[PDB]
Amino acid sequence: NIKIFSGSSHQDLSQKIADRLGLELGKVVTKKFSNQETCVEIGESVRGEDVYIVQSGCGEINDNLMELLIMINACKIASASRVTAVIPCFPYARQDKKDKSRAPISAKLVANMLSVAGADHIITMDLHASQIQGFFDIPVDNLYAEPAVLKWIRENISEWRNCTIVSPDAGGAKRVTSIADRLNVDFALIHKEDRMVLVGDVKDRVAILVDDMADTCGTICHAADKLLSAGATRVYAILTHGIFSGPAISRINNACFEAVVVTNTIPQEDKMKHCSKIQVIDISMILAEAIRRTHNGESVSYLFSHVP
Amino acid sequence: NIKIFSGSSHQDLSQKIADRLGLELGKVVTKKFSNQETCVEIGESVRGEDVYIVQSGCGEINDNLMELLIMINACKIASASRVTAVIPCFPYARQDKKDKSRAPISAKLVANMLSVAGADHIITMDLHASQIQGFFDIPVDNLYAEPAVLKWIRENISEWRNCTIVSPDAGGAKRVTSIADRLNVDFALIHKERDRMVLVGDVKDRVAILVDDMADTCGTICHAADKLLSAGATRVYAILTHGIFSGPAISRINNACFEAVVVTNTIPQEDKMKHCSKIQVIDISMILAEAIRRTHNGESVSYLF
Amino acid sequence: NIKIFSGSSHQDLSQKIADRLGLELGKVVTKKFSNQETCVEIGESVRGEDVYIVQSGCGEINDNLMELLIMINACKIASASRVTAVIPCFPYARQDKKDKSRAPISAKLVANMLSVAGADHIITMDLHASQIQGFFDIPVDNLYAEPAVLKWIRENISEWRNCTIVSPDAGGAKRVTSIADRLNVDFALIHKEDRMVLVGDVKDRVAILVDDMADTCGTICHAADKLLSAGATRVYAILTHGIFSGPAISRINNACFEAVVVTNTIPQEDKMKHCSKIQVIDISMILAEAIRRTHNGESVSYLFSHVP
Amino acid sequence: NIKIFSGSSHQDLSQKIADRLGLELGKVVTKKFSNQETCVEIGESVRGEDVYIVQSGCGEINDNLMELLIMINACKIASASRVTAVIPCFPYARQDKKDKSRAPISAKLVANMLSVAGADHIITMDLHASQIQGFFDIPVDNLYAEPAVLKWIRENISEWRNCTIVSPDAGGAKRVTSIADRLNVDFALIHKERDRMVLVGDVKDRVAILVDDMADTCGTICHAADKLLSAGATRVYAILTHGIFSGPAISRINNACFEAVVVTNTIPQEDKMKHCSKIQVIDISMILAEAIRRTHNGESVSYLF
Amino acid sequence: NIKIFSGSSHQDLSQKIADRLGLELGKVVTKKFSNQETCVEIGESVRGEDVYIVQSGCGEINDNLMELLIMINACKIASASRVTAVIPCFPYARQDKKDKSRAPISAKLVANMLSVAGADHIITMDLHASQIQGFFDIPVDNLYAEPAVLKWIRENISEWRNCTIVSPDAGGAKRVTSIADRLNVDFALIHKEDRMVLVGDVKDRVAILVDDMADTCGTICHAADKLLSAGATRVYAILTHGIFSGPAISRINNACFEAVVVTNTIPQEDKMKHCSKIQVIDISMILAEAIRRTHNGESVSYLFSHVP
Amino acid sequence: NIKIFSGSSHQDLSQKIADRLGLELGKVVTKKFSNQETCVEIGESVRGEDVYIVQSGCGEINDNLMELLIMINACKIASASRVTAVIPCFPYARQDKKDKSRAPISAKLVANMLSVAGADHIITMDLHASQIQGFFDIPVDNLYAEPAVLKWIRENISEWRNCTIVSPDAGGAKRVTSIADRLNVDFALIHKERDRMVLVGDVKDRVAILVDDMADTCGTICHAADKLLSAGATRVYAILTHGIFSGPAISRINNACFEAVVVTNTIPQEDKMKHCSKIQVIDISMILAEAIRRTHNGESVSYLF
Repeated sequence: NIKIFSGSSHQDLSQKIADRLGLELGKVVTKKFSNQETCVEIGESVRGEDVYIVQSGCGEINDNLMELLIMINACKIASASRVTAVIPCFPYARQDKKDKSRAPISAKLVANMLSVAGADHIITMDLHASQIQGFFDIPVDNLYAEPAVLKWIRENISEWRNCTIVSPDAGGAKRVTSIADRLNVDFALIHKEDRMVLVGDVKDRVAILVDDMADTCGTICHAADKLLSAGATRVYAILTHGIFSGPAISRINNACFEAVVVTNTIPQEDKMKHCSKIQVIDISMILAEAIRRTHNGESVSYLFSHVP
Repeated sequence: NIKIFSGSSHQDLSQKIADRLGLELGKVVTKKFSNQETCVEIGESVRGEDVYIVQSGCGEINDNLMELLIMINACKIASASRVTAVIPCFPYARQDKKDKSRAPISAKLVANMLSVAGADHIITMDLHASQIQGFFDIPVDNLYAEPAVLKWIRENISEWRNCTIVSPDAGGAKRVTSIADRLNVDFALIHKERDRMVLVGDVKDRVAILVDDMADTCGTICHAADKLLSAGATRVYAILTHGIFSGPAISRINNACFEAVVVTNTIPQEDKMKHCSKIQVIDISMILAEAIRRTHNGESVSYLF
Repeated sequence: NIKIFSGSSHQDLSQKIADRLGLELGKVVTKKFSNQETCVEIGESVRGEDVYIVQSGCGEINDNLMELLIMINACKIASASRVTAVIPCFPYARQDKKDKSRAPISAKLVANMLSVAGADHIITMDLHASQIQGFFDIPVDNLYAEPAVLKWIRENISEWRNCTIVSPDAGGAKRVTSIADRLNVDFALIHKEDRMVLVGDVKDRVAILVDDMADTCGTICHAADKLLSAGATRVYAILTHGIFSGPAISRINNACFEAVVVTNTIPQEDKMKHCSKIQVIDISMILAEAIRRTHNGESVSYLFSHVP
Repeated sequence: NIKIFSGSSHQDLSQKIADRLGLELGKVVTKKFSNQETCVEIGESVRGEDVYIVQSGCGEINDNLMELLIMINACKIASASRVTAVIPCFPYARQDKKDKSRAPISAKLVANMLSVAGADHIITMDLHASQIQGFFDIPVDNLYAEPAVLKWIRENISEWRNCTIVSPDAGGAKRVTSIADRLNVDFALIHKERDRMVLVGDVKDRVAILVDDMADTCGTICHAADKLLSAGATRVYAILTHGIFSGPAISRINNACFEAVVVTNTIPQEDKMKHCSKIQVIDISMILAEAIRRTHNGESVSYLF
Repeated sequence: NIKIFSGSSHQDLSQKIADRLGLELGKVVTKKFSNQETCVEIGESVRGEDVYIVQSGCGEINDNLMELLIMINACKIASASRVTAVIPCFPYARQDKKDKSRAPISAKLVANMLSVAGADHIITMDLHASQIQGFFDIPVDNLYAEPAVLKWIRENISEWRNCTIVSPDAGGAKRVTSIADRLNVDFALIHKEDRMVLVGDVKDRVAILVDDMADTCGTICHAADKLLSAGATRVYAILTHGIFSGPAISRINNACFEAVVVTNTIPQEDKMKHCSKIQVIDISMILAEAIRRTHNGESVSYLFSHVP
Repeated sequence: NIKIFSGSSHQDLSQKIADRLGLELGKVVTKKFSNQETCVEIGESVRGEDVYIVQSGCGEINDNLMELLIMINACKIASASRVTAVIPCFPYARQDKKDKSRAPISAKLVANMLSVAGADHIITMDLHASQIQGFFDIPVDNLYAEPAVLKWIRENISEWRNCTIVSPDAGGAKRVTSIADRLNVDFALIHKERDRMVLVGDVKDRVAILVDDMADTCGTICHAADKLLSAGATRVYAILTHGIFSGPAISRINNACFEAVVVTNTIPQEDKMKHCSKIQVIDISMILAEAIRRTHNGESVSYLF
């Protein structure tokens, strides 16, 4: 009685997941107006069924978020037994603190919206800040791409046993030290003051910039120069979420990266056509597995240190 | 004590409102990220103030709604005393029932999002359906453009004394009969066979005034006009409180036989009017300004009805 | 594990439903005081069971509503797995807007009361206004009597292919056009200003007044005269909810109706004894079916265009 | 700023309260539909006001509760600043526990209905059980008639100095011992074998004063009186704060040997007193008026205890 | 899919329950800081499982309450299907009214805390005041020790058919009359004014002081003297909850009780070592049974008048 | 209108705050039952007042939290106008994420308990993580000790102009770089191999200032100091905003090479300082007093940041 639906026309990721579960994506009649006012219609009964809605990758974040909330609403009032929002890349995740300003904690607002819309459970990957799980009261499964990253590293970087994992900023210290300790290698950190300061040993070593996401890439691009100027043999950047908006693709093609690796939490096909340094790690099996485990009441923690 | 902020670049309506109240719009820094991720930042203290946020009138409904929600939230966690959302045109108002389908009741979702965002009060105009008020637990003041529309009809159509108020569809019956009744004239309604349109009511040799709460692509209201002409209507006018003139609208009305198309200021019309001469806008900023002033001073708002 | 209970002594409708489900109504010890203070006692365990409570027809709306809420409360604190309020005719449904006055939206208050009492699901028929579903957050199944009305029409009115469906008021335009389009006949509308205005073709045709409910019947009675004065061959009135209070039965016996048809969402037996123009459409099978579908997680939409 | 409205035709208590506060009762149109469907309509603006709704005292508990709820809701969506429900006699207060059965905790249901209706504060008198206060999350002020009862006992029973306060049943023990203690006298309690009544305590050759929070049919309090006589009670009085004298009550007390039956103004007694001479009512309107005035002015209400 | 966990190191009662259910207590990694800041870690998946958490007996009520809430929180966000708080002796139960003072109704606060923590159901024994069930909205099963007390009485007191059940205070009138009527014996009540007044017949009879709990025991000890001074042959005290704090054990050893009986809702082993008048009624089977019934959706009312 | 109450016997901080505001602490009777069952009783009326409850600083975190919750609840059901919890050190702040385990997010539990207890506003200092603010729906003002720490560094360390701010672990990076940046100096971070500690950053021949939001047993900060010395640090200082010096802390710092250990007044330090000479406390009562005064008067609190 499992039912999986896709956000928009970006069946992409959602279709891979459905395939891995031996299912077809459920039918959804969609109509979009001038004003981008989204009207959705669930094309099949979900009464008494375990529903999973996978968010699109359309690019327009507000349209995608509303579409998601609207679909959650529709399934809930259509008597679904349970509705789970599968959100690979959590919207407004970066806006999770006030940081000495009269700003909104939009990530909390989003969590509240998902809650009132009718979400009973959230499945996501690499929340920008683990504390975001505390923005909900409903259970959240925060999947890590770490296992998949450690594996990609050991298989694609010959010098991995002597590389350095580097955080592009101060906040990612924990993330990198965790990966460095697992691989038993060094770590380093970059801190932007407009000037970057690097601490840690990278000389004559392969440097691997690791972060949860990359958007305009101004930061990772500048970190790469800094790393090379410090004596790094070559530089890689591995982000789980590849937003790559604005001049990102332009900055990547010009940067000194050996390669830029990201998962497919966000559609990457079009970006790859204009950027060859980009390589993608498919995380559909991890999302597919978490969904199947959630449905069967089986252990999902198994995926935090294991590549299905 | 009172503070008024505006959403998006849209400030025409917002500025009109602040002026009428003798105030300047609150300062707010708005940076739109990559994927249009909305970033807002209240530029001044609202601690303990009676805050009013006037919704943007900038086409993209989802960006507008998110910015409004984010602004409400920022003010609330900034210890504002009270936050009122002033929403001339309630987003997703049309999606207010299932209509025999597994559809969302999006207008209730929106009501819930505004509530959890921290809105203490809502001020809107001509809700697509009065019942939408019940979608909230917080107070909602639903202002009407009817008085102004009535007044415009009497002062612009010489034959209004014996005109016919026509509803573009079955659902607008209550709206047109309310107006026809106030003016003491005939009403008629059109329905698309479920397609061919059918007309019930007397419009032969008399001015036909199409009335509807809103019109987007204007395909419905335009086709209704033809029917009205074929039915022997002298001239056909069209009055919409919310003019969401998108897509083919801008041209459809020109190519249409409308003697004129009247809409309110609830949504920015300057851009359109340029490419459309027969459009006339009724300014409702004064009505909204008065509602805010009364809401703040605890004065009666019903009088504006 | 389905359990069905009846509101009060009006086992009537609730017993037909239980019979159709092959069940007996659950035991309920009831005690009513002077002040009509209702004390209820569930006479059997409902722990872990799917409960359905059918509202009475006692006539005293406030007593019935409280009794319903009290029973919902009792089952919920008695650990029922789920409690569904089966409310054929929704209380205070007409009070669903302010309509330019400082009035209560009692229909919303009622929905909130049902929610805090512990209702997890609502099953009702022909809500006065579809928007009422939005007064709840829990799922609502709003059954239509339309299929049963269209069927009664085709079977009891010879001239149905040439009749006119008429709305007694402005608000019922949608309802009638929907029925007219399905039958492929005309529609007409009556609007009261103290004077009625009729628009639409009814001359030399059978006119069928269709509405969701009839109370004092002053309106439908006056609409019938109006229709005949306009050249209608004869007039019928089909309401799903037959309140028939005050001088209704007197006004019906004197009116020019060929017949007045209503469903049994409200007990009609006593009214029929004093009014022979009244005929009843039994909707117990529709309620019974919706309940069985809800329980089995099967499609209830099937009943929106199909007579079980 | 302060506004007082009354429920149902009952206005005796409501009018007494408004008078003591130097106010007139708010205007409210009340049309009772067919099946007694309650229709209410606030006749004036309450926007930003401190509204107090005094419950009806008109027998039908469910109609009364619905009218009270509907009134609270109307005021709340009318932007009232605050809504306090003044409920002398809390409906369904007796149904406040399961008592080893699959029964409703109706008093908690009622508390929840009042809350979701929008009540911000409750003012009541002698809750059947103090714990009922915990059924709300909003503030509840539970006034007591004890001081007034005490005062009436001392000024009406010459032998009060050595009288016995008796509880009609096991559950009223705490209530009677509290009074007996204040007056410095004996207490006794009666219990129906679960039936024959048993009496524990000394009442022989002394006035017996039956005390109970409420009495409906008076079958319990009347039988208790006989027992008290058989036990050698000089004379037997009966003091109830809530006199819901329904059914056989009106006559049972007459035919009873009560030297008198004292009740408060929490429920309309004029009608009954007519057919019953030995009934005496303690007016509590002043107590309620003072609670409202203090609630509004932020003054101490506990002093009234 | 039933999972039972214990509050703290006091596996005691919780282990007996688990044994009776044929289960082992679930694994829980616990770490306690200086400040008694409790950090818990569920050592096994509870995803999709029916969870029961039994509160400790550690003695420090606030530490136990927090630990309980924290464990409820952990299981809820760990996706448990349902979480039930099994609380033998409800915390702050006595603080359930204002009683003419500006005091907190802590029992209500506790119920709210248990609710927001994530409790879906409460199982407890002899709530100080039945009204406490109304402090929650989630279902509460309030088990009675009465059946076990009536049984202990008939089996350990030869003169039980001619004894007197006595309430140590005014509030316990109902409790005792209920037990007296079941046994068909007399009842009596004690009321403290600093002076106790007794009403009821105890002369030449065995007096049994019955109450829900005993703490410092100053009250029951003074009631015993009073009873003997009134002509009682001997005195027993049966409390369901034996807090026995402060000088309780000292006051019991000196008092004139034939014996003081309590259930094991609270660990009694250490207290027994210093007090031989104390005897314990094991109520683990009742808690075990209520849990098994709750899980299987079977009747728990069966335990209100029956000793499993 | 404003009332300030204190929790537990702790009143040092509370008294300092009331003094700065020209007020006396509200009266509250506190009886601790048997199993430490917390019993509180507001000794005066708070009806309609702006109540502020300053958390106890008495070691036992669970007793303190319960007393705070019980006090909030008592005031709320006593009709207080508004209840603000002033919590210098947010309990369970460290338990704010699952960290890849089936662990509680205790800090969110606490936030929820405070909310349901009736807290309308929270005032705290240096939340272990800014995100904790999002655990509430009610407003939270997170004050910072940074300005005061900065000021203390400049006025007590002669070599501060070229000192190195060091973080005891990976998680404190953002905190130290923020300070190092304000002072225009170097930062360094230490990490325990997951064990041996690693150090990244330049501390050779220069004063090392260990900065952390809090320190309990001081095992982490003490070991970090050794490392710093071995790395060639001139002298090593330690600055903690919350000094929960429990267990071995009191001695570990003495035996440590700290040139000094600076902590704020958020937790009682008098007792400890006695057995530790190198401890210096920065008083933050003025910062809290100002936050309360501004919160009450609707004045800007952000200025204190």
